[PDB]
Amino acid sequence: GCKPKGAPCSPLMYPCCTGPCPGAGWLMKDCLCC
Repeated sequence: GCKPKGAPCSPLMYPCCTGPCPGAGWLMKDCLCC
């Protein structure tokens, strides 16, 4: 998974990560990199 919630952004079907990861839409932990 990627970083957890707490960042400004609108979730697009997937949760809100607080730091874009290498991937794009793969989350397994808290919030997804919108």
